[PDB]
Amino acid sequence: STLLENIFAIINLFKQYSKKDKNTDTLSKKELKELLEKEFRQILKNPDDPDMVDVFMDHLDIDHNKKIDFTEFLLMVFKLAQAYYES
Amino acid sequence: STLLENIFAIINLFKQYSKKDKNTDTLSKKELKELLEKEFRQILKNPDDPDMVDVFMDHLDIDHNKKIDFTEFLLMVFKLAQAYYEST
Ligand SMILES: [Ca+2]
Ligand SMILES: [Ca+2]
Ligand SMILES: [Ca+2]
Ligand SMILES: [Ca+2]
Repeated sequence: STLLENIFAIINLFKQYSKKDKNTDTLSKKELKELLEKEFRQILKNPDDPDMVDVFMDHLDIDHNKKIDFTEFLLMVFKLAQAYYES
Repeated sequence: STLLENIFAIINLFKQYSKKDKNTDTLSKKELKELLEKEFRQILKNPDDPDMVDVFMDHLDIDHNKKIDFTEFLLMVFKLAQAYYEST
């Protein structure tokens, strides 16, 4: 409804999957896959979900530490936003 | 709510304010001012002249065309998300 509510929702969404393990401020490969399978599905990755998790991990992981922090997550979120904006 | 609903909410929020004039795809100074007032509410109705729009305009208007496009707007949203991720 409000801009702030949406932002908190994005934050809580990320933490739901990131805090699944020891590394609570980042998404592991499996946690991302979990996220990619629920919150946005055939919408985005067109999931052959057992197959194309790896390519997406490498797209987002721009510092190459095998984990997806919130910033890297956000960059993807706002790319989709920027992309969907087309009417 | 899903992520995709929140993304579209942010998109439609920008649109409802950007289309109040003939420049549908950008936010004017007036349109921007109303967005900031509604979305970021200064409860203390005390104005030592509050220019939230002018200071924001300088920060957000990268190309200096005195309009805020969606990408420029998303920069604001990006910063807020990062900040409140520390608050939680
Ligand atoms: Ca994790
Ligand atoms: Ca990383
Ligand atoms: Ca406009
Ligand atoms: Ca501009």
